[PDB]
Amino acid sequence: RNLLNAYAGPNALRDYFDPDCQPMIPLVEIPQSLNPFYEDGVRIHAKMMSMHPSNNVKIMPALNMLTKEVQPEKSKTVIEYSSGSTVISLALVSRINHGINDVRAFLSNKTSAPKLRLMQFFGLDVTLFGGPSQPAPNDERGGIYRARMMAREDEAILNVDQYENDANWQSHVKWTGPQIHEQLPSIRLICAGMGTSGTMTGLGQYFKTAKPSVFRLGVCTAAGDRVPGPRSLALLSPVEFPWRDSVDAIEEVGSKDAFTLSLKLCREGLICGPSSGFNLQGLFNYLGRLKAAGTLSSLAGPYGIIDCAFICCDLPYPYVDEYFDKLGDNAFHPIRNQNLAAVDLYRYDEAWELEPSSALSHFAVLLDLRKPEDFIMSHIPGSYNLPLQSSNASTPSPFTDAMVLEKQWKELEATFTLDRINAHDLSGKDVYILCYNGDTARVATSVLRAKGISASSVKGGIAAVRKDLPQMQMA
Amino acid sequence: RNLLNAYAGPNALRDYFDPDCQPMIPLVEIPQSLNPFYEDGVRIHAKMMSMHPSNNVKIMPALNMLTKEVQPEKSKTVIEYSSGSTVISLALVSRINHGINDVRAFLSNKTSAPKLRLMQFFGLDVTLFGGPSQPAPNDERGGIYRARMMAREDEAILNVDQYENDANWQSHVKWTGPQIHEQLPSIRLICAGMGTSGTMTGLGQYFKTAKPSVFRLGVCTAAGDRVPGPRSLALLSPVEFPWRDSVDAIEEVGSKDAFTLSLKLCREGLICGPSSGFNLQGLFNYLGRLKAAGTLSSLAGPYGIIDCAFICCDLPYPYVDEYFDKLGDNAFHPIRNQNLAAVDLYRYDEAWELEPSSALSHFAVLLDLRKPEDFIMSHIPGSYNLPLQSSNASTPSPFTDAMVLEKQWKELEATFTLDRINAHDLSGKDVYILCYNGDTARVATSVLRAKGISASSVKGGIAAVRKDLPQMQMA
Amino acid sequence: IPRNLLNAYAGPNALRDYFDPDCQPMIPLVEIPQSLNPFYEDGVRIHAKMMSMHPSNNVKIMPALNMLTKEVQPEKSKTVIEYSSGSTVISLALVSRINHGINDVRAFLSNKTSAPKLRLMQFFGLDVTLFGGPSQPAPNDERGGIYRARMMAREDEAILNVDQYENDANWQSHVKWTGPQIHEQLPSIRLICAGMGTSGTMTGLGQYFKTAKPSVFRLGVCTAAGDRVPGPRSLALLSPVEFPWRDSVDAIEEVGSKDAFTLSLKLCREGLICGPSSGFNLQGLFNYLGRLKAAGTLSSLAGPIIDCAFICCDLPYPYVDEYFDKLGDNAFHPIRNQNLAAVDLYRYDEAWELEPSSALSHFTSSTHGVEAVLLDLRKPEDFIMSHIPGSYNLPLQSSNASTPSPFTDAMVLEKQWKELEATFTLDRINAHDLSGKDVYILCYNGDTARVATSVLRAKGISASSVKGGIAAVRKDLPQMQMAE
Amino acid sequence: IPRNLLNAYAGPNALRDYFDPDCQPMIPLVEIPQSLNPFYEDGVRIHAKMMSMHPSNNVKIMPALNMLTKEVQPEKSKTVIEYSSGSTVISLALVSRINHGINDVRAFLSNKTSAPKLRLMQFFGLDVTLFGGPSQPAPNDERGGIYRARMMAREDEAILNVDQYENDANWQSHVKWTGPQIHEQLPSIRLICAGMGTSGTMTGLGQYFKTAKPSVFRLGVCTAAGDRVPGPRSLALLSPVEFPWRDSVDAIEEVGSKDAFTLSLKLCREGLICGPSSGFNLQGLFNYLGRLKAAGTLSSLAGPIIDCAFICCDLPYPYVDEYFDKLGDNAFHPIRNQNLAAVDLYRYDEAWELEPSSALSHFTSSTHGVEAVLLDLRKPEDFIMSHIPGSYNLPLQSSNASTPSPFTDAMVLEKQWKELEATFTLDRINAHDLSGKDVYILCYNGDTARVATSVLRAKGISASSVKGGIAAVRKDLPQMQMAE
Repeated sequence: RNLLNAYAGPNALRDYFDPDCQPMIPLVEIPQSLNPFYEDGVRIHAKMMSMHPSNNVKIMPALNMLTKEVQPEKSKTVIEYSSGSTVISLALVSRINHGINDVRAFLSNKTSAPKLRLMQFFGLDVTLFGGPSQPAPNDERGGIYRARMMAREDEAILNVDQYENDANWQSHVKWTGPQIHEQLPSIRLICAGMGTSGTMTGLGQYFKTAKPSVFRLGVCTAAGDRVPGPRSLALLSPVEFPWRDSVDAIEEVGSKDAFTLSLKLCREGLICGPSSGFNLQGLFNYLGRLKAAGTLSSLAGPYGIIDCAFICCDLPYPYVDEYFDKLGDNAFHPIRNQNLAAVDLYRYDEAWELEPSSALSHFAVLLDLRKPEDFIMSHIPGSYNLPLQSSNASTPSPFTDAMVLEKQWKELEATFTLDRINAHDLSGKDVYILCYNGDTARVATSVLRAKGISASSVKGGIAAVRKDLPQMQMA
Repeated sequence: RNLLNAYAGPNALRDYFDPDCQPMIPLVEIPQSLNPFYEDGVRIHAKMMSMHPSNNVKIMPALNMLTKEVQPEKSKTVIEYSSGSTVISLALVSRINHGINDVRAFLSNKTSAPKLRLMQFFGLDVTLFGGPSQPAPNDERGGIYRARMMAREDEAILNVDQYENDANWQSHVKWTGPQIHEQLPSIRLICAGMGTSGTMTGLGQYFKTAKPSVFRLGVCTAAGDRVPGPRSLALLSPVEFPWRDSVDAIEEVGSKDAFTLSLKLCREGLICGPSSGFNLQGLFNYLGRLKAAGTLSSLAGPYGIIDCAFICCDLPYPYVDEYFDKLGDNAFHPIRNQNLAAVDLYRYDEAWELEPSSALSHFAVLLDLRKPEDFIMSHIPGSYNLPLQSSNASTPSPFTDAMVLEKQWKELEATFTLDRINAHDLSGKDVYILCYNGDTARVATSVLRAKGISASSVKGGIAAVRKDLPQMQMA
Repeated sequence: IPRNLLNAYAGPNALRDYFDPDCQPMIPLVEIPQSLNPFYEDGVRIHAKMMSMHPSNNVKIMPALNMLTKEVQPEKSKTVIEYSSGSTVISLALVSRINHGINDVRAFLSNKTSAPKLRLMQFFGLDVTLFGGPSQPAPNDERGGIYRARMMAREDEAILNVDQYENDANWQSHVKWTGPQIHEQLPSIRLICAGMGTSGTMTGLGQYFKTAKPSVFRLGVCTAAGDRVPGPRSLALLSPVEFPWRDSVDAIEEVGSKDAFTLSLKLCREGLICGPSSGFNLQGLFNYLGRLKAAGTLSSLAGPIIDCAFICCDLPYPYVDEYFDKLGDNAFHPIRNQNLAAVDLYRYDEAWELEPSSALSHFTSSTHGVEAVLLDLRKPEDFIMSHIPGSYNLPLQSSNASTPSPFTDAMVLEKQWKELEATFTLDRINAHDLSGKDVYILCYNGDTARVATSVLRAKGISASSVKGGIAAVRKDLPQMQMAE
Repeated sequence: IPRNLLNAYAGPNALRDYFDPDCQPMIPLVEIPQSLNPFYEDGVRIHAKMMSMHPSNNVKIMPALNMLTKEVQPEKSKTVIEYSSGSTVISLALVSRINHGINDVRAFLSNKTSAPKLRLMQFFGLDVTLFGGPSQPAPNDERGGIYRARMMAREDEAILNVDQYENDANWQSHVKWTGPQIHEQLPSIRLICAGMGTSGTMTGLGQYFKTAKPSVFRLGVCTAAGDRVPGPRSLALLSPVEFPWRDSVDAIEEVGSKDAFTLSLKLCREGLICGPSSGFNLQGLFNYLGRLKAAGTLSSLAGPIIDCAFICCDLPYPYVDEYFDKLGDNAFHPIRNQNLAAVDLYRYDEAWELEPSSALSHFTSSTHGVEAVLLDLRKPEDFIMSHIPGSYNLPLQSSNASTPSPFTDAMVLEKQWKELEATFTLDRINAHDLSGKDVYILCYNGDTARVATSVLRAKGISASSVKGGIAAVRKDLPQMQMAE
């Protein structure tokens, strides 16, 4: 393995993605505050497959299937139906290891728009498919069957078919398994959610021979629910992988618990996606079933601790919006001064704000935003008055009160229409804004600059020019 | 260092985030196809700070500043103004290392909504601030000044102040520097974009003493432009860090090139955010300036190769929408069958589709969606006819043609109104749908189930019942 | 002097004589009933001069006739231009063609004139030009339309502007016709009342009665300062005019618009069809009589009874919408079946309703697939039990076996017509290929089937209903008969 | 026999005698001009019976009078109910109160009756009930309103339904009045023409003239199958009625609606103000005369000239909007300044325009901060050069020193009024604290300042303008004088 984690040469990217060459995928024990069975002697370790450079667990099937199925100088296009993770990993490995840039992605039409934009981001050619979002591999109307049929014709087209290619689950027998066993020699239970079942079958078949005492717990999505990644128990019946020989028990977990635990994991420091909390909740449901039955101590080793390892599949960033939909507004701190998110949209440049000596030197027109009676009493000679209802002498600063910033910016935007700008002939000349303290003036310069007017504000407003330049006659 | 990358015990998360305990942050040489100076003997290596478990470069200042500034049993709240990355890293370290769950985030009101939702995701208390999105630390109206002033009162409130705390740039002297030098002993040039300038100052001050021959290149945002992370040269004038002694040259890069190079890096396998392409473009601009001047060979070592290292700061996932706004629709493959993204929104369950023997056994009402003249000629006795304009005998399958799926699902949704459902008394009984081939029927069962009707389809439609059940009289 | 005793006008000058106030019968004068005269017990009799009963329907025909007769130059005048509120220039257009053969009549109006009233000018063939600024400008306001109209007739020798606001022939027409008619129609007159807009009507009545029977009281009426009613004007806007109206009135009353429309509404329902300025004139008379009665000097107007005459200026038909805006829901009976006003919008033909034997014969004569279809709107289970072979079942939740006729219950017709419109979308019409075929509608009720024909016919579908529901064709259905 | 020679009606029965066709002058008969008679050269004279000139304004007053006189039972009849298209039940309400003191008149109408016509029934005090189904149902259609109205009078002893569709007193009223009047008004009559809705008018004219002068041709007019005009009906819907209309007509013409409105529009502009069914009747006469003239048998109608009389049924005022929908842009003069119809919506008072010395004295008398403000609408640089001390500068791009008066250019008024409305938002009104103060407007032009006063006054701001622009106050500004 690369001890320095430094990769150079013409094959740096190849070795960087190589599971045997890179450091082993991190295995981190979760904190005690998140483990409700800690006092019972249960230790839960998270295999952060999201910490692979590809950021998803699908890089192991993708690496193994492409190495096995691709034909040199005979494969020019890769097609695959996926829920997102596999086709991203295929897109990267096809270019890094096989020099193939034509990767076509088949996804359900009901997949979220952020998930869809992420597919285009990685250079994928996406085709949407109606009907079931998770079609059976033998459904002739689903993308899995269509991708496999498009690969039989045009021999350059390759469909590795993650749903029924043995190289899928064999990748976890080759890498994911032999890492957890060495990282956790005292492992008593391995847990993984089943999408294609490749992860769980690989882990289950490996631990079937290596340390047969390890309990193998699979997690499926509850009937009628949906979690990105795994599938329901009904959708796992037709699959031909030996998952029935790779599991010792099955748990069913819903989507609300999955997103809840995923959120709890990310704030602890283990940044992982919804299916990771899905897998952890499945482990919680089984551990509580033995504790309720009093048989939890049967999984313990010579020392009373029970070492459990569960898979964390990907990062939660593409799913962040789904958390707010599935979970309530609780467990999310509301945004303070939320109204500002749509009422101060334009940029501010510190070069627009000038000292009174610098502004009056150029004098080009000068605009005064104070009240008309305050303007009559005293103002800079030669300046135009343009009052505002939201701004008087006693008005608090815009940047100290969220509402008056909402009022002043709106009134400034509504005041500087195309007719009023030409009414003062502001177009094509340097405009200087004057205020009481300069804060309203700086908000005004952010409105005018976005409209093409070369506006500038005087820091301190009329209060600064009187003290900095006492000799200038107000009149 | 943890050779196995396995972390157990009560301090597993602490050691997992520890830069000295974890494996060194990966340093990967970029492919030749992305290096336009490869033939000139230039080798560019990417320091993937995004590969830290916190996924951003700000974990080094956050770790170092919190260790230095926090007071045990005296600090209960952490407040900080940031562009996003720092306050995420502060939120995690405050809980992992200091048991502080009250972290308040000050951000500009003009930061994108996905970036804002990510702040709430990590458990942050966000306050929006108007005015400049990147305020000067001495701007009394900006969040940097306000956070520092709120920390002087209520001594439990802590503001580490990344913009003027020396522990910021010192963190990269302690970790980021001593890793790149060991990972790349032949390094000739180090490159980093300057936001708080902590990364570049740390790298510049370290290489100032360790291997003084290394050229130190800083990158700033072009005037008037904006890149998430770095700042402009104008905003770096007032900062008190010794960045002017840590750089040997300055480059200015715009936002379009930043997002373009970041996109090119992600598809190569180096998944990093916009500021990473921003830093790489700065290196390209300086290398091309020496090649145009013919002085590029002055940076070469004994062997003709020039080893350059540049920082990759974070992941591009929170910025994915900004790529489509900044970059054109080119370099993005358009979504095929895009119309399906809003015209087949409801789920399909394989249990709803039944064989003809299973459906006619229950018979509860039976619905036939064929044309009325096709229904008159032959239909299942006892069934109601409900024709559709978008479906006749010659109509292609919905799942084979995107437009007819758009037509049939719409007509089905428009047909099964509340009045028509009660007109056929479909409420409270098992409804079975009949079609020509069963495809339109399965689209109909996805419309009715979402409306509360326990609908089911017959696979093969009327064509299957006649062959599977020949003895049933049609009439 | 002699008037048409047959009210029959023939020859080439039939139109000229028909509009002549000397040829035609006198403008009718009618005593209002006691139910509208609150002072009838006090001995006052109030008579209405129905100027609206002239062939032109407005009081403005008298000055239009007199001004044009005076100002027009035959063989030389070819264009008439006048600024008015609406009634004057209509009367000018009629007279310009009838008496002078002039068709180029241009109307200068305010830009704030209501859209219904603007179309009425176009209806009578007027050339309307809108003028910004005050709708009722002073005659010397050089911005207003009164001044420019007077200058365009000065600038050109062929353009004529009679100027109703400054021409003496305006009020002189009432000294010639309206006054003498009322005097002869009511010799015992003791008070004459009229509103003042141009003041022409009141100045004429006041100047004539000043010498002819000087004992008659002359009572003008002006609109209150805040109000405005069509026709007259307020006292403020009566200051610039040069007509001797102050010498024509003995007192002036101010009346609001609500009282004007209210009383004008009460006059039409009595049989005296007249517009808002008519109730405006009568209200001024009521106010002066009431103030005089409360003070006890009501006997001062009498001779030995008090006969009062007031002017009714035009018809209310152009103003109908204004009555509902200015008056309340009271004195207006609400619509009994208001909901039906937007739920049966389409027509019926009676020929669409066919006898059962006739309809079923047409459906069977034509081919069932290509030429004609039959729609059965009953429940699906009833349709399965018995139906006409070859018909399509389109059930409606609105109709049942016990549902009464939709034309006997307003809500049933509303619900049935709504569902019929909601079910017969163009997608469903094409789904059954109803386009271009003869459609026959069978239902439980049969009256519901007629509603279906109206809905289907309005879209282009040649639909027909079977008279009587499923009951009329029970003799033709053996399956239905055997289930009894 | 004797008619009111003074057209003056007094006493307690003034309304009764005013509506009496025997007391009042005969309904006028007027020969249409040659410009409207295409066969005038052939020796035909066409006369219009202006039934619209009755005090009720519609032909339906004759059957309403006769039916109620026959059917009403004094001291016993207290409610009148009738299904009609609109004109009949209005005439019933007037007669029910005038002749019988009955105010409970309920009108059964179709739900498809236009909203303007529905308000006209409420205007005359009718109780309107809408009926779904066919708007013109057969009298024996038990769903329609004709049948239920006839049964409600059968069910109750106090409810009366005269039933214009089946009562002989309908057509008998024209044997009594309309026929004899036309016969005496036109003794040489050789053809009588009228449309058929209830067929009462034509049956009456046809039955009377059948015995009185049997040589007169009787020509009915029906609406074409596809068209419909208010009043008459098509031949198809004339089948169920029991009136002897076939024995009353010698020929029947069919006329479309477009020709009806077109000819009716040509009759009003000639001075014969009449509605669409009147041009409908005249078009049927033109068609029969033209067909007869082309065949060469036009001389067959003559005696030794051909005198033809046709019925004019009502006034066009309720139908004005329909004319623009059915007719084209031709024969309608367009509005000259159409753009101004929505860009100067508010009024002016003339008192708002003050002389320069008067306005500046008011502004200086009151306190400048609390009581009054002055707005200067000139350019900012001109305001800086010279202005009234204490005034606020609100420049307008629309106005300049050389810009003409907005009331002399329609686009200038449009732009200036738009910007004035666009600049004087309630934010700007509060920003200058204009609320509750006397506002004085100074501008380059002064006429532009009046537009500002109209805009400001309509919102609640007590604004006034200085007569004359900056030129009228140049003598009061020393700085301006010294810059010359």
